[PDB]
Amino acid sequence: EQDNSDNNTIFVQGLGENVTIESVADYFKQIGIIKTNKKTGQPMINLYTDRETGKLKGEATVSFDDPPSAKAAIDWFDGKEFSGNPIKVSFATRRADFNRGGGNGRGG
Repeated sequence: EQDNSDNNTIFVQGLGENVTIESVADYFKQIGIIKTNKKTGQPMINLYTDRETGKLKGEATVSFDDPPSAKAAIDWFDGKEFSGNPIKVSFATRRADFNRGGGNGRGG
């Protein structure tokens, strides 16, 4: 964020009732260092869990202490498996409107 395309922050999708911080920190600590927190002194990852049923969603973003390390990870994981399931590691894509439709896009 704030003028940065190599955002160490990555995006992991495809967990499955296993999207945890330590789980991601445990398996995503070989390629590089995970964004450790100053409160718990441990890696920091954003995960989406359910509150109505009390389960997980299966999607979470992992923060990295080294921007270049995030890319190197994507080069490897980008379609890896989480305890059996498949995942998709990215370079923290942008979330917003205006995509493939508007001013540009032509091509005929």
